[PDB]
Amino acid sequence: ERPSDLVVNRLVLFVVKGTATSTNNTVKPLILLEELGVPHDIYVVEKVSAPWFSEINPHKMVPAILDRSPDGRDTLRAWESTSTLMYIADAYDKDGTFGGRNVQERSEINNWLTLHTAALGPTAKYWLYFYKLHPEKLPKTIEKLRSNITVQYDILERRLNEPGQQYLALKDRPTIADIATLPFAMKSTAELFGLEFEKWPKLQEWSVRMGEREAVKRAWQRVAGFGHGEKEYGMLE
Amino acid sequence: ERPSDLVVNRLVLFVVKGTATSTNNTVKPLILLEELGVPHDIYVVEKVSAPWFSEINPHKMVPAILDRSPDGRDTLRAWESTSTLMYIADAYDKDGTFGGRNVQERSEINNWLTLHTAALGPTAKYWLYFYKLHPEKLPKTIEKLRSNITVQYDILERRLNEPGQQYLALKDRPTIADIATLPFAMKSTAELFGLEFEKWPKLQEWSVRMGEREAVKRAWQRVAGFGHGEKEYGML
Repeated sequence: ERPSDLVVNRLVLFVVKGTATSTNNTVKPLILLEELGVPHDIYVVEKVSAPWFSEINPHKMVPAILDRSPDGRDTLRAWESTSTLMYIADAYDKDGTFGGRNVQERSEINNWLTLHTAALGPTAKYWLYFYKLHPEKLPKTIEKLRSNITVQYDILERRLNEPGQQYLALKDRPTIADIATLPFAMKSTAELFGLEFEKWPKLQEWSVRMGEREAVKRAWQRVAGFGHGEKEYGMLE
Repeated sequence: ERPSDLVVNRLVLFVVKGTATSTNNTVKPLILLEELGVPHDIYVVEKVSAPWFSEINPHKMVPAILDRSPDGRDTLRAWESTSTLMYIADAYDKDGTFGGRNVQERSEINNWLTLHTAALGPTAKYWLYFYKLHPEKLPKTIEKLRSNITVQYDILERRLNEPGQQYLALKDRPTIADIATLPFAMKSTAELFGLEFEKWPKLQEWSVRMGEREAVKRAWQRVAGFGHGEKEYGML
């Protein structure tokens, strides 16, 4: 039972109204879409609890993607921020600029992408849940999760102090690993966790380097603005 | 400083001595290796805190993989159980039996693989940490993680209640998504969580369906035997 304005004529990225807390995952696919210049629409979901949405993403969160298959026979879906980067890379990164060009590049890209998807990503998600969203305060839990984030930063800092290692996965250029990691390893997010981001210098330098890319800047401007235009919810134009 | 017996002639899988609790992630790549018939060696790591091992996996955990590059010039590494599954698929699953043959198959495979990697996987790990390993016991934290596990089992159950959906990602066959999920979605794990696995019948039927496969049974039998043979540690 789909809304009237939801049509998949191309890649549709499902987001929510842009706030300080809401954009950290939805920006990831948006960065890669801007990097490759993939033609896409933005659907701002009013309620992720709406039954029509759980059909797209059964976990009932954003970002989510609908896009018709290469042959046009079926409608593809991608949900979980890591899964949306992997789909966009697969479908639109022809030369593997962000997805990797051979087995050697992909081995590292998947190591560092997966590290974020399994460690920093969920730890930071659980930190924020118990910090704000949980009905009671559990500071012993919150302290241990904060302590685990410093161990993730330690591992990222270690990697970026290896010779000529400008980016997490590859030495030469950024990848879906770097895009997936950035929003949980930059000064604004470090300050939210109550950490001094200066304690991991090569990680901070890397965060600034990624931040100065135009595709990242554009993604940050756009994701903040979604649902503050005259049309608040639904497909945007 | 590398150990003497650590030579990379083929794919080397890093494991620890088999117990009930130290095999749930190392079995994942071992299942895929058995499925595809990939030539490999087993290196039983005595201590994952060893400096030489953190040069392979900086997370200081098993499973990890060292392999030769396809050209044979260099040495690759794969760490985290999900990345080991992606590497093995990338390098050896050329026809895409478990990795997916087209964008559409890989869209759903990566969806259900990542759901495990991002949700049930970390949730289960954090439940187990606070439940056993944490110095103090935090019941409200333990109860909330267990509650999130039940929500994950709900999502898996719903998907397996869809018409003809015999496996999580694809209707027709099991993929790396199914392998990554199986160890955290079977009765023994449900028993451990304190849950009646009979509550999710379609998920239970799936767990049995996966458990019956030859490669899954060989993998479980091997991962329980590692470091209980003639050689306790190092290359077998």
